[PDB]
Amino acid sequence: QNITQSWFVQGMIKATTDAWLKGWDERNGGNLTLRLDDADIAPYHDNFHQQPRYIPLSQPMPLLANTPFIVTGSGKFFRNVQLDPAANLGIVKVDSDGAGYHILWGLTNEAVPTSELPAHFLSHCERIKATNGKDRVIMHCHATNLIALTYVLENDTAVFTRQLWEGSTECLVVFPDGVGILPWMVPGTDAIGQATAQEMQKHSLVLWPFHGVFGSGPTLDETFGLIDTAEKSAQVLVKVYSMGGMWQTISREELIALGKRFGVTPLASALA
Amino acid sequence: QNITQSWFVQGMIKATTDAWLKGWDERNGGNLTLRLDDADIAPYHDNFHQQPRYIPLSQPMPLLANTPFIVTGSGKFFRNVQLDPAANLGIVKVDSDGAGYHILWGLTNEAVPTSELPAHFLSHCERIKATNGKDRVIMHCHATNLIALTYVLENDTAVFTRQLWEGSTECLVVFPDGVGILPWMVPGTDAIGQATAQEMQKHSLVLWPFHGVFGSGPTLDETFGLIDTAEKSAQVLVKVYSMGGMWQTISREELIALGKRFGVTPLASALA
Amino acid sequence: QNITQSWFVQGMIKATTDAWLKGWDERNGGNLTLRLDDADIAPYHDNFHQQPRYIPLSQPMPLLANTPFIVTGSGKFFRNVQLDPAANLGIVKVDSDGAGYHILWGLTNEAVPTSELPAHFLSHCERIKATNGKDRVIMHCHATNLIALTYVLENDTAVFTRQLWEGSTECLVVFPDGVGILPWMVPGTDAIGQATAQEMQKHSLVLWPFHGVFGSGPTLDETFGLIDTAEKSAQVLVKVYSMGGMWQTISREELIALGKRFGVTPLASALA
Amino acid sequence: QNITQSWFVQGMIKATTDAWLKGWDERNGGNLTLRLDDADIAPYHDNFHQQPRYIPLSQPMPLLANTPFIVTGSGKFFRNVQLDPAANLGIVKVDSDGAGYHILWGLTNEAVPTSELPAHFLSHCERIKATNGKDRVIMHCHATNLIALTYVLENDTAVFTRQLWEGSTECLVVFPDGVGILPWMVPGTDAIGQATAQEMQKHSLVLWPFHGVFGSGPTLDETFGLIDTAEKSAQVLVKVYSMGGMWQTISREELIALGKRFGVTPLASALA
Ligand SMILES: [Zn+2]
Ligand SMILES: [Zn+2]
Ligand SMILES: [Zn+2]
Ligand SMILES: [Zn+2]
Ligand SMILES: [Zn+2]
Ligand SMILES: [Zn+2]
Ligand SMILES: [Zn+2]
Ligand SMILES: [Zn+2]
Ligand SMILES: [Zn+2]
Ligand SMILES: [Zn+2]
Ligand SMILES: [Zn+2]
Ligand SMILES: [Zn+2]
Repeated sequence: QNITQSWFVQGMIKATTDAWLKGWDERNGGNLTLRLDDADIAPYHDNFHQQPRYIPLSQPMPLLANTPFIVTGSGKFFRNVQLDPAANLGIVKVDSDGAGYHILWGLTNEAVPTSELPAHFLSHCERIKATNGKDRVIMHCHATNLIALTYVLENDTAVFTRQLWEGSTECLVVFPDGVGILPWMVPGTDAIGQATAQEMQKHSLVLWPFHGVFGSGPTLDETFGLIDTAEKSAQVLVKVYSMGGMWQTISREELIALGKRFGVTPLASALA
Repeated sequence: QNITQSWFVQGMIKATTDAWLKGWDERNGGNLTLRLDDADIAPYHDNFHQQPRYIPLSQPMPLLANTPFIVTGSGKFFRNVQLDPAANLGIVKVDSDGAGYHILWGLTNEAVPTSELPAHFLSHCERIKATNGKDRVIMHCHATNLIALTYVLENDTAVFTRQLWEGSTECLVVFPDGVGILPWMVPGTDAIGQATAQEMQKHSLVLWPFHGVFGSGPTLDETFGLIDTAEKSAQVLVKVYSMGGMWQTISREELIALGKRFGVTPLASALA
Repeated sequence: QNITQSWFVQGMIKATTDAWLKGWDERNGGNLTLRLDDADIAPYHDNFHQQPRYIPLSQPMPLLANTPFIVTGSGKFFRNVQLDPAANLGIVKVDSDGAGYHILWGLTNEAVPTSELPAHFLSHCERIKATNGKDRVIMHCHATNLIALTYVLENDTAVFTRQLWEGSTECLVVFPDGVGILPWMVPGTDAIGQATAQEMQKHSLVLWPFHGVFGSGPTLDETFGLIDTAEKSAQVLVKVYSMGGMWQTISREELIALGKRFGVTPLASALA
Repeated sequence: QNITQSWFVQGMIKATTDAWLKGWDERNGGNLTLRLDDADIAPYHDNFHQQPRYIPLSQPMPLLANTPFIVTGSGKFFRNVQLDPAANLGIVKVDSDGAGYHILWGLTNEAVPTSELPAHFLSHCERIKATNGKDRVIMHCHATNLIALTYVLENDTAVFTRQLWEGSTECLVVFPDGVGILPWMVPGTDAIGQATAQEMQKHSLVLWPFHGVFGSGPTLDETFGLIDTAEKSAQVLVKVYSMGGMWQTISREELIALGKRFGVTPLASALA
C-alpha cells in the first residue's frame, strides 16, 4: 500500500470528512488527533520518504514518550482531507523524553500539526490514565447546536448534562459522566489545553462555550458517535426550545432506571 | 454473485444509508430487520462460509419458525453498513420451534443482531397477523422532528395523529391508522418489545417518546417512505410551531373527504 | 445510446434527484412531466422494445395531440429514479385526438404515469397558451418551507407573493407574476387539476396549501430553479418569523425599482 | 491536460459546487471571480480553440489591465458547473487599457460573464490595493442565515459585526475588520458595484441586505472559508434568537483578549 490506504489514514479521512458534511467544521475549525501503535505504522515505513522535522512540546509529556499519532494540520480544512491526506494530515511521533515530536509523514509544504495540539496531547494523557489506555482519540469540532445551546442554557455541567440526557434517550448511556463545561477561554493556549485536560479526567465530553466541543473515545467511530449523540440531542433541544419548551420529558426516575439497566453510573449531580 | 450484490443486501445498504443521511441514526441509534423468503437466500447459499451460531430467543415465537431475516447488528452504525455489509448486517434464520435463531451470514467478529431484536421479532409477528403476511420490514430510527414533537405535543395517539395528518396532506392516506404513542420505557427490554408489538396491532407507526419511531411496511422503500412521510410532516409542524402556531390548517371535513377519495378508513378518534 | 443517456432522461434523473436531496419529495410525493419534441425521441426509437399501452384521458386535450412527454410514474419515489429510470419514468405520447396517450417506454411492470397527471397535462395546456409554447415543464414537489408558510401566512396571493418577494431580492425578477394560492383540495382529482391549470394562466407558481407547490418553466433547470427560488425565500422567511419577525425589509419602492431595472411587470396587487 | 483538470478550473468547480451544496446558490444566484496569473493559463493555451470575444467594461479599470480571471457566467447555475465547466465558466483577460476584456475560453453558446461583474472587478481593484495584491477572489453567494439576520438585526456594521463575532469564537480572528453592510440596492448596477467596492476598502465581507454576501480572500478555499465562518456564526445566531436570545455570550474583554492573542486589530467600533 499506500499509507493513504491504511486503516488510520482512511479513518481520518472518513471522519474529518463526516464532521465537515455535518456542518461542524467551517474553514479550519476543529481538529482530530488519533493515538496509534508502532505496529500500525510499521508496515508502511517505506512511505516515510522525507526527513522527520522536530517540534518541541510546550510542556513535557512523558506519558506520551515514543508514541505515534496521526493528526490534522494547523490551518487545514476538514473538507480538504479527502482530497489530499498528505497535505492535510501528519503522522507524528513523540520523542523518548516526551519533550517534543517528529513529523514522520504528511503535513507537506512546511505545514505543522493543529495549534490545539496542547488541548489534544494533554487530554490524551488524562484519557489514557482515566481509561487505562482504552481511549485513543481526541476530536474537537464546532458542533452547531451544542454551540447554540451554550448561549441559552445555564453553563452548569449538571444542568447542561441533564438537558442533553433528556434530549435523546440514549444520551445517559453513551455519556453517563456528562459534559464538562469550561468558562470561555482564549483558544490555542496552554491554559485552555490544561483546563480541557483537567475536565477530561471527569467526562469524555468537554464544551467550549461559544466555540465547540471536545470528545474522547477508543476509536474514531466511537468518538465521532459520542459527539454526534450529544449534538443530535442538542439539535432536538434547540427545536424544543424554539417551540417554547418542554411540556413533558424523561423523568429523573426514568433516567435512573435507564442507567441501572445499561450498567452505567450516571453523574449524580445531574439527577436532581 | 456476491450476496452483497443481492437485492436484500443492497436494500439494507440503501436504507440504513438513507436513514443516516437524513440525520436519523447517530452512532448505533436505530435498527432495521427485513423478513425474507427461503427463495431469496437460496441462490446465494455458497456465500454462507462460516458455521451458523445459535442464539436463543427471549420468548418463543412459533409464527416465525424457519423464517429468514436480514438484520442490522448490535452496536453497529447505520453509516458503516455501506462500507462493510458483512460486518454490520447478518442474515439469521429462526429455528423450527421459533425458540431461537441461527446467524447464517455476516455479523463478523462475534457481532450479534440488534439488541432491539424483541421489539423487532414481536412486531413482525403482529404485523404478519395484522396484514395477512404483507408486512416484511420493521424499521426503527431516531427521526429528529418526531422526537422533538414528543416533548411538545400531547402524548395522545389521537391528537398526535391529527397534527401529523394536518402537517402534510398525504399523511392521512399513508397512515390512516395513525401513530401509536407509548409511554417512555427502558429500551432493549422485553417489556418495550411487547408494548411496541401490541401497538403494531393497531398502527403501522409507533412512537417512543424522547427516543424515536418504529414503522412497519411491506418493502424497505415503503417502510422508509412511511417513516419519512411522518417525519416530513413533523418537520413542517416544528417550523409552524416555531413560528407561533397554525392560523389555518386542513379541516376535519377536508381530512374526511380525503380519506373517502383514497379509499382508506382514518382513525376515527383523531377526527374531532 | 441508451435512451437512458439521452438529455431528457438524464434531465429527469438530475432533477427528481435534486428535488429528493432538497427534502422536497418524501416517499412518492411530487411529480415531474416534461414536454418533448418528436425530434428528441426519434434518434432513440429502437429503444422502444415493448408494445405501447394506451390509457384514455379523463378529459380531451386537443392542444396536446401527438405530443410526447417524459413523466414520473404513479407511486414512484423521486429517490429511485437515478437507480432505475425505466422503472420510475415513462415516455408517453398523447394520441392524435388528444383523447388519451400511449406509453412508449418505461414504467415497467405495469406502472402508469403520475396520478396528478390532470394537474400536469391541463397546466401544460395553459402554460403553452400563456407562453406561446415556451414552457415545457410542470413540476410538483413538497417544498418544505413553502408548505410550512401556508399554515402561518394569509392564504392570499398578494400577501403571500409580497412576503416571498421580500424574502430574497431576486424573487420579484424570477416570479414577477407571483404565486397563485388555491384553497385546500383533494389531490389527484380533475377539480384540483382544473383549479391549478386556471391559476397557471396567471402565475408560473401555484401553491397547494398544506401540500406543496406546482411550478412551470421552459426547461427542467429553469423550472427547478423557479421553485428553488420561492422555497429559498420561504426558508429565509421561516427563519425570520421564527426569530419574531422583520424589523426591516425590502420596501415597496425598492421592489418597484427592482422590477423596472429588470424589465418585468410585477403583480400590482402585491405592491401595497 | 485538459484545462478542465487545471487547478483553477477544478478550484471553481469545488467551490461553486460547495456553495450549491450549502444551499447558498439557488438557481443562478451568486457569482465567483478568481484573479489568475498569465503563468496559470499559459501551459493550457492550446485549449483556447475559439476566437476571443471582446466585451467593453462599463467603466475603465487600468489596475486590471492584461489581467486574466476565471469567472462564473451570467444566468448560470452553480449546481451545473461540475457537470459542464466550459458551459458555465469563462476565462477572460482584461485588455491593456483596462477598458474591456476578451473571453478566451468557455462561456460556450454566446454566454457571458456574470452580470455582477462590476461589483466583482471593482472590488478586486480595491482588494488588490487594500491587501497589496494578496486577495485574488471575489465570491458572492446567497448565504441563508446571514440573509435572514438582515431582516432582524440592526443593519449597522458595528452591531452586526459584534453579533457575528459573538456567534462563534473564531469570527473575530477570521474577520477582525468586520462586515460592511450596504443599504438595499438594485443588483447588477454600477451603483451597487461602486458601493460594494468602497466597502471592500474596509472589510473583507460586505452584506447586501435581503440578498446575500460578498467576500474577498487570497484563495478560493480562504474566501469560501471566510464566508462559511460568517454564515456558521449567522446559523448559530438564528438558532439562539429563535430560542429567545442570549443569556450569556463572549464579553467585550474576551473579544479584546482574543484579538491580542491572535495578533489582529478588531474593528474598534464593534467593541462597545
Ligand atoms: Zn475550535
Ligand atoms: Zn522497508
Ligand atoms: Zn467537570
Ligand atoms: Zn433507538
Ligand atoms: Zn451450492
Ligand atoms: Zn394504539
Ligand atoms: Zn403532492
Ligand atoms: Zn431504427
Ligand atoms: Zn391567481
Ligand atoms: Zn445575488
Ligand atoms: Zn501550444
Ligand atoms: Zn464599512
